[PDB]
Amino acid sequence: YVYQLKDEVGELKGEVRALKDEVKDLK
Amino acid sequence: YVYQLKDEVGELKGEVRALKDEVKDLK
Amino acid sequence: YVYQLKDEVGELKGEVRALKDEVKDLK
Repeated sequence: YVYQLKDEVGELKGEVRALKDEVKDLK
Repeated sequence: YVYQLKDEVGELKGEVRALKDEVKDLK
Repeated sequence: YVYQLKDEVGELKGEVRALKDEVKDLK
């Protein structure tokens, strides 16, 4: 329940860093 | 405090899946 | 461990609101 969200927040976190990166190129 | 972040991580999580999707079309 | 993810979920959360915003202009 805490670990679950733990590693989870670790993936949306990466996923997001990516989005910021690729979209930023798109501009 | 844990539930709060719980359903919260459930929305940024979806929101993100969307962004990945729409932006990916943008490329 | 809970606080850590706490403020963390607070940043991906903002970061994401931004992405939704800027990408949405991109369309």
